[PDB]
Order: sequence, then structure tokens, then C-alpha cells
Amino acid sequence: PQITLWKRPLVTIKIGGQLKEALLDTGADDTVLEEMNLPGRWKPKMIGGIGGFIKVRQYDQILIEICGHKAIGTVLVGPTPVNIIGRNLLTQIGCTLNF
Amino acid sequence: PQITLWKRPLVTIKIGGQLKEALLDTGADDTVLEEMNLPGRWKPKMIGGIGGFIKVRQYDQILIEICGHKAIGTVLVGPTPVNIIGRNLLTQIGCTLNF
Ligand SMILES: CC(NC(=O)OCc1ccccc1)C(=O)N[C@H](C(=O)N[C@@H](Cc1ccccc1)[C@@H](O)[C@H](O)[C@H](Cc1ccccc1)NC(=O)[C@@H](NC(=O)C(C)NC(=O)OCc1ccccc1)C(C)C)C(C)C
Ligand SMILES: C[C@H]1CCCC[C@@H]1O
Ligand SMILES: [K+]
Ligand SMILES: [K+]
Repeated sequence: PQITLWKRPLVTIKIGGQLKEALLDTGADDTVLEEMNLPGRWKPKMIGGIGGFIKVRQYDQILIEICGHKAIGTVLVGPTPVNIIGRNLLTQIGCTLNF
Repeated sequence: PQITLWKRPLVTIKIGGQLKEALLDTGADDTVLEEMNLPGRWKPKMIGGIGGFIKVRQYDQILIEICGHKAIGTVLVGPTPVNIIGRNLLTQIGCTLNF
């Protein structure tokens, strides 16, 4: 797809058979999902944003489909207001910024 | 140009006669720069993100050059750790996500 920026770049993702809406976010190093249940063990991670820092759970090698493209990688889960797809997964799906 | 996402999409901008480095950010509704004085009047605004909300100063009709592409729009000024070029200006330079 080509996504313009007039509105937020929100796309459908699927993870654990569940469809969710998420933000394609070039200003995020990592992908951070709203609270939800994932499999396996997690490890702690702190991420910083505009208002300060939050603690999130890091899951590795997680299956996620983003607008139909499969990616397998790190997903953080925690108190984010919006599902955010970060550069770690945008790279796997071949996403670039162009002007 | 085409900007890959293996690293943060940092570019040179010019604003108020100053060169700065800023992040091309598809997940930002608004453009938010570190503390600076800009021409004209301002009004307070709260913006939210990972970690909560910060108070910023809003300036309107601000000229900016992003990678040598001119744009004009609202620019917010406050305690951000990174200069962020939001969708309000990414639209004007013809910026799109492609995969
Ligand atoms: C690891 C990392 N940053 C990093 O380098 O860490 C080092 C650091 C951190 C803090 C201080 C000093 C140094 C990073 O990738 N951070 C992401 C991030 O917050 N990125 C922000 C930019 C940034 C980059 C580095 C450091 C700090 C900030 C965004 O631009 C990012 O694109 C967010 C994503 C987002 C969208 C929507 C909701 C919440 C988060 N946008 C924003 O925060 C923008 N806010 C918005 O566009 C508005 C208006 N949002 C909004 O709707 O807020 C709703 C809300 C609801 C409830 C609570 C709070 C907010 C902002 C840049 C203007 C994160 C989501 C993984
Ligand atoms: C007018 C202002 C924005 C465009 C480039 C020069 C200057 O800093
Ligand atoms: K384009
Ligand atoms: K691409």
C-alpha cells in the first residue's frame, strides 16, 4: 500500500487470531501493543516517550500480520493508549518513507 | 528521497534561521520542537504520548524547511527530548509510507 498522512496511518493487524487497529509509527523504535495476553515468558523493558517513561513486557519472536504482511519479532505490551507498530516491524514488511 | 527505517528517520530542518535535526514521525499528529522562541504570538496546548502529557507553546504559520522542502504550519515548542516533525508538516512535503 501507499499511505498518506492526512489522517493517522491506522491499519489492521492480526495477532493470536485477533484483528486490532494499529498506528504505523516511524517515530517508534519498538512496537508496543495495548494490554492483551501473549504466550511464553517476557522480560522487562522501559520505554520513553513524550510524557516520560513507562514499564512494558517484552515478548520475543511473536507472529504478527500487518495489512497482510507477516512479521515475526519483538512486541512490547503495556500501558500504551494505541497499538503502535514500530520500526522493528516496519522494516520487516519493507516499509519506507518517501517524498 | 526514500528513507529506510533500520535507524531513526532523522533529517536536517531549518526553522527561525536555525539548523536542527528532527525525526520524521508518522505517529505524531503535530510537530513538536525543543524550546525556542519563534515569531508571533503563542497559546498553551497539552500534548499526550507514551508517559502522559506535557504542556507546550503553539505557534501558527511557521515556515520550515524539511530536507530542503518548504512547508508552513503550526509548530509546538516545549520539553520534548527529540525534535519531532509531525503529520501536519509531513503532508506538505508529500511524505508517504510505502510497502
Ligand atoms: C525508544 C524510544 N525513544 C527513545 O529514544 O528513548 C530515549 C529517551 C526517552 C525519553 C526521554 C529521553 C530519551 C521510542 O521509540 N519511543 C516511542 C515514542 O514515544 N515516540 C514518540 C517520539 C519520541 C521519540 C523518542 C523519544 C521520545 C518521544 C513518538 O513520536 C510517537 O510517534 C508517539 C506515539 C503515540 C501515538 C499516540 C499515542 C501515544 C503514543 N507519538 C506521540 O506521542 C505524539 N503524540 C501525539 O501525536 C498526540 C496528540 N497524541 C495522542 O493522541 O495522545 C493520546 C494519549 C492518550 C492517553 C494518554 C496519553 C496520550 C507526539 C510526538 C506529539 C514509543 C512509542 C516506543
Ligand atoms: C523562514 C525559516 C523557515 C524556512 C527556511 C529559513 C528560515 O529558517
Ligand atoms: K511520496
Ligand atoms: K517500500
